[PDB]
Amino acid sequence: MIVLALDVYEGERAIKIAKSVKDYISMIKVNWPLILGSGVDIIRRLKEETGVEIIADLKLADIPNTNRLIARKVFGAGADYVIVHTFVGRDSVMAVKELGEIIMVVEMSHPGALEFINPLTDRFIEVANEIEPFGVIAPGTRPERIGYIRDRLKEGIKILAPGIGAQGGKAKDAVKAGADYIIVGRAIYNAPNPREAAKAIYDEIRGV
Amino acid sequence: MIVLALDVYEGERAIKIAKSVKDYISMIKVNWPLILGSGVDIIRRLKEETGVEIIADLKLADIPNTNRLIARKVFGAGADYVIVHTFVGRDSVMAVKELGEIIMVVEMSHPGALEFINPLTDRFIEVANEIEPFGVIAPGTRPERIGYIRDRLKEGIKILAPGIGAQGGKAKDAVKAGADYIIVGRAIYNAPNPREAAKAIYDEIRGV
Ligand SMILES: O=c1ccn([C@@H]2O[C@H](COP(=O)(O)O)[C@@H](O)[C@H]2O)c(=O)[nH]1
Ligand SMILES: O=c1ccn([C@@H]2O[C@H](COP(=O)(O)O)[C@@H](O)[C@H]2O)c(=O)[nH]1
Repeated sequence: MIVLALDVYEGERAIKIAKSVKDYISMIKVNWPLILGSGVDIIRRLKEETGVEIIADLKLADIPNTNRLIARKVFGAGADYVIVHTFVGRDSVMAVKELGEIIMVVEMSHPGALEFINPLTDRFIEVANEIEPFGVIAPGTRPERIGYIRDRLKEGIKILAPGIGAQGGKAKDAVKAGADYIIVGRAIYNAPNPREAAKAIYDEIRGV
Repeated sequence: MIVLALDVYEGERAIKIAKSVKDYISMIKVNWPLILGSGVDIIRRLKEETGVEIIADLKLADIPNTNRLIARKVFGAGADYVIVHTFVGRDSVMAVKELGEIIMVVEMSHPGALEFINPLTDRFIEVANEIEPFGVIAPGTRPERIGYIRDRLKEGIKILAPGIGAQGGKAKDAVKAGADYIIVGRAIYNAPNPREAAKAIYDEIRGV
């Protein structure tokens, strides 16, 4: 269930960390920091070095034409999934979905998410239900909201929850609430021993 | 003042276009397509080749920590301004502003913008007024909305309007409505003669 969020700038550093924790993860999530620091080709290299699927957390939020230009390049680089915002509207979301599997942001994990996003959660779930993306982003920092979303989201849609570890969210609470994937970044990549850190979360989720 | 939206993947091609239309533009806007295609260093290259200010249209929309990590690399690469979304919250906006000048999205130009963004325009204007970014994004496709925003937006904040040309917006109307800058991409870079296309729009806005 663990999704490693590799938010370091250095590509070889990312590959080293990924290889050391590969045994305990399900997927790797890359964001702009690593792409900016190593080039988009880092996606293909991570997949070849680890054998796991790659999620490109781009938080796409532009007009349809630009979302298309971006997504085609990133899916072309090997991304298995692309995360897109829902607030920019249906047309921008579809421009990306036409190119590959997507994950729609429903509710974010940080404090600022309560200002405009959280108040529209119901509406976003409605859009996700009609579009039917591979999954949606729910707040690992607010497990009660993960349940809220799960209860209203079509069964076939998965829930991925970031905000575990550094942001304060507990892996066990998120899984119990209905998260299918547990996104973990700093708690693993900033740990003195990333493998030991990943194993601890892996054990927590197994309930041992 | 024309801002060139250089949304092509190829760096040498982008530099050629920029140099050919320099006489008629005031700034160059780089988005993810060019950054992905040529690397973030393309920003430094464009500035060295044209001597014009560069806007990094990243539409940042992540949590505070990640927004900082991204802005660090982009401002570090020479970006004079970074575009960030307001929807994600004030904390995410300030994480970027603490590192350099920003432009906040208030209302977008595509059809999808009417679903969630447009209904919250009043609130977004309020946030922009409190943060005081260099400028905000207003819809070149909806001139009447540009004037609406300008009247309620703090005097010192500039308005940049994309959606001119390809999307149907008219440059004269946007400027007349209160846009300080009009962003133009395809109408220029998709043109057989980029310089001629830029000059035509330049003459269109002369004498507002
Ligand atoms: O609502 C969201 C959406 C995305 N992310 C991303 O998930 C990862 C969380 O990393 P960390 O807080 O475990 O270090 C980062 O890439 C962050 O940008 C969040 O944290 N919260
Ligand atoms: O509300 C917005 C915000 C940003 N952009 C950006 O402005 C440029 C418009 O290019 P074009 O329609 O002139 O080709 C592109 O980079 C697009 O991503 C918009 O078009 N509308």
